[PDB]
Amino acid sequence: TPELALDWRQSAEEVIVKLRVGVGPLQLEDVDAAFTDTDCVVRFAGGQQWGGVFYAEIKSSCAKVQTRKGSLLHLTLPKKVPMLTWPSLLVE
Repeated sequence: TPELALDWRQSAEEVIVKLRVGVGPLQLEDVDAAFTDTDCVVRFAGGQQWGGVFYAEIKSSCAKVQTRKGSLLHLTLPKKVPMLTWPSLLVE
């Protein structure tokens, strides 16, 4: 979680997005994440919104957790497609 920008990761295990909120007050709305059996949306309280797109399956990856508490917005995303090369970090 850098003090320069934002920390995210994708690994064979999980998609992590940690976003720092400078959008004034932190409200529960501060991540709007839409996850479908074939797609995903990550939304920041402002305009920092990311996602992914799948053709199939993902309702296990529809399982998502996000942390808010301060300056950190954290999505724990179960593995979408492990060892498979994605078109982009966020594909939406």
